[PDB]
Amino acid sequence: FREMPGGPVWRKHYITYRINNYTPDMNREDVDYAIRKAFQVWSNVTPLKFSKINTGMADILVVFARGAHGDFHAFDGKGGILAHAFGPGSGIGGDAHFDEDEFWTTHSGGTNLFLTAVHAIGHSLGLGHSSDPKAVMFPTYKYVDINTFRLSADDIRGIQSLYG
Ligand SMILES: [Ca+2]
Ligand SMILES: [Ca+2]
Ligand SMILES: [Ca+2]
Ligand SMILES: [Zn+2]
Ligand SMILES: [Zn+2]
Repeated sequence: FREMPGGPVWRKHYITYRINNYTPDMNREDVDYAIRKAFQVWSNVTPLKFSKINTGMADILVVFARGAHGDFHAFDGKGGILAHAFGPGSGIGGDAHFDEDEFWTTHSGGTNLFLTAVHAIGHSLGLGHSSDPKAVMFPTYKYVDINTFRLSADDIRGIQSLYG
């Protein structure tokens, strides 16, 4: 079931992301480093196109917030809900939100922003959840070297099932 319940996906090859705010847990460089790589893992598995912006119209709006921040979701700070984003949304759709309470970093320590970023955008695109024990869509999170980190068959199968 590597895909949202239906067909919320925009079904377009034009996407973008805009980081509303930056967390003190990551570095100005690490933020763009982990992100650029995140989108480079999905834009390579689909004939789509992703772009970065700080003052434009992006699909995946990244906003690091803590607990309840006006999203009817109310995070859980340290541990728990690492992050949550949308998909079939306009202007503010696919808005990815990361729990600031968490320790986002570029190493195996804190919650690697890179990995979390990749899967974060997936939801903003309109992807669902996979049952693969190694699928990014999986609700489970785990650190992994970017050199070894790759979208599982389920992820690539789903992402392409709506874009391919
Ligand atoms: Ca959390
Ligand atoms: Ca948006
Ligand atoms: Ca923090
Ligand atoms: Zn939120
Ligand atoms: Zn997920």
